Amino acid sequence: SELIEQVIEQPDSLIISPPSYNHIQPFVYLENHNVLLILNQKITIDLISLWKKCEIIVCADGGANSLYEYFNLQRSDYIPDYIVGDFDSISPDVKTYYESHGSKIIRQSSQYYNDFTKSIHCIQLHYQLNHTKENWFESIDEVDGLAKLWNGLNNSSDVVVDIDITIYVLNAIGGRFDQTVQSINQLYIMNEDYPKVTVFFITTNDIIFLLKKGVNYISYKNRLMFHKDSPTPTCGLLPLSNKTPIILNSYGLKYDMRNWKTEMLGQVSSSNRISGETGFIVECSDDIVMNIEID
Amino acid sequence: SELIEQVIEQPDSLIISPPSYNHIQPFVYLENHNVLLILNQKITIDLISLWKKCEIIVCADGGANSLYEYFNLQRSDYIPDYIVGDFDSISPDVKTYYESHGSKIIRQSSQYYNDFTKSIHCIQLHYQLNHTKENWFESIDEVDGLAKLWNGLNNSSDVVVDIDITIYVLNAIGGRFDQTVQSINQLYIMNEDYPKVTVFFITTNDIIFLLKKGVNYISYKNRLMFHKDSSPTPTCGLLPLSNKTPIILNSYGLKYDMRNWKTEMLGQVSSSNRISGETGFIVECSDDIVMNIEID
Ligand SMILES: Cc1ncc(C[n+]2csc(CCO)c2C)c(N)n1
Ligand SMILES: Cc1ncc(C[n+]2csc(CCO)c2C)c(N)n1
Ligand SMILES: [Mg+2]
Ligand SMILES: [Mg+2]
Ligand SMILES: [Mg+2]
Ligand SMILES: [Mg+2]
Repeated sequence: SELIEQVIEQPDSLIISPPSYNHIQPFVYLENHNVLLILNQKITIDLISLWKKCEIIVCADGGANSLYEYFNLQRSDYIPDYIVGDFDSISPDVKTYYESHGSKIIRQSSQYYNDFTKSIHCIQLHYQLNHTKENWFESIDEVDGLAKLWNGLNNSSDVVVDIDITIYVLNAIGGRFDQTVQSINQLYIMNEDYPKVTVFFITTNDIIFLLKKGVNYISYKNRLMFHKDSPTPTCGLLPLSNKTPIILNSYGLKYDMRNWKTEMLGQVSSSNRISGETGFIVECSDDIVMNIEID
Repeated sequence: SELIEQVIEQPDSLIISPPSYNHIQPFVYLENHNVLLILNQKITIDLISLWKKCEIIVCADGGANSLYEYFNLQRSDYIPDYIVGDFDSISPDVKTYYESHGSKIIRQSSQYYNDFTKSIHCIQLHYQLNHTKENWFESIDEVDGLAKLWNGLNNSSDVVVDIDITIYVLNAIGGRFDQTVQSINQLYIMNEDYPKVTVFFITTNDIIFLLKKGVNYISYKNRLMFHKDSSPTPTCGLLPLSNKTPIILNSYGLKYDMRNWKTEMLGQVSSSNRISGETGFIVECSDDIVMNIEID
């Protein structure tokens, strides 16, 4: 708390050279094992382009409707590998359609896990058991079998801890606020327990991800890739965990921070902008969420 | 930390008697110095009904476009009292329109406060100086005059700490994520600094407000006022988004009632909960905590 906090107003363009540090490339999809997780909300992004870059696609219940309604390109060319959840939102017509086309249906009635977490368990269990059994999900407990199987396969130590996964999550932010918060909560929890799983929330307004404790280097070919020709893209660093405060040091943002303490009920960097033409750096005393405006 | 955490599954309908405690009535606007603050996003709700119940209406920059574009039955009958911000989003056409109709224009170029906080300062200063001077905002510092004039006077001098205000904020949630978080951050900050100011974020999906440390009693005529007759009961969540953690919760009237239940980010968080109380419910918390309730 001794070091003086600083906020440096930088020029609109700067060249930041690469800094062990955490390297983040949020916009590769706009050019590891890629996964597309589709939650329940209208799909506005270029679904097709994202789909083509993913190994598996999972729909979280109502998310299947969102996928279905997007084509009304041939709908039959994009069948989700898995459809997971309590199914209190997916419509029979949509359910029938995809089931007849081969989607692996996994019903989980548990009222203690949401469609997002259930879908996440499905994804993790997939990369652990699918190469062994195509129907690994069959006959499992219909209440919370995924949850039990996941955090239970670790007791037998049959879990491959080494596998880099990138999960692109659609429709998880922006809707009901408690769902947005649970999604962020899971983002933090998942990094704590599964640091090799990288999650990107792609929304209508921005891309949201997690900066890891320590140095983070975020790169991209150029800002034009995600910001059509404001002259510069906006961003924010959001201290939403139970670890507070967070000490930030950035290099490449319009309002660069040095030994700047951030915390909810304190100062929070919002409406910041990106000056780095090819990348920027953010060092943090603990994991922290970052959002970057897209288009 | 010793008491056992409990989650009690309750029937879909329960009768909760009132509890000394914080009484919250989030839906009276569907059923007091009311203020309507409009940020920049398309207006989906029944604007006119809310406007009618508000004493003052403020547009945060682009929020003026949102108000203007809403009438695309007479736009001229709804002129905002103030239009505040750096004005990078408001369009000249809209700006000229309301200007000519008497809206009080308060430009603040400061790049260290957003349109929301600037609008909040304007609202607080209004209830302090407006009754004494109609054009109190004139000639103030155009960079951060509102910010300096407020807290710079919020010190035992002219301020009148006794003033109950209810601010209804539109378009503050659901847009760019950093704006959503800054809004929630301010929600927390405002309560500790200005406890008599009650804020309600009205979004396309729910109403969001703050539960105060201690006992909270949320009441309404019936769940029908905010939940049209797939799901029989309205959804809700208790979100621990402050730097005070963990929060111990004790609820009476939710579908999944909590007892001695510790909530925190990176821990367990109550989401997709539901309201069983027919006329209200109780939530006791060890510290302020955010609550959202589905509106449909
Ligand atoms: C670390 C840091 N983050 C953001 C801002 C300023 N930012 C916050 S509000 C606003 C104006 C919005 O109309 C801007 C540009 C800063 N100064 N320092
Ligand atoms: C305190 C508390 N809050 C929420 C839930 C359960 N809730 C969380 S996920 C889910 C199912 C969503 O499809 C439900 C109902 C609980 N059990 N206890
Ligand atoms: Mg569901
Ligand atoms: Mg579920
Ligand atoms: Mg503005
Ligand atoms: Mg501003």
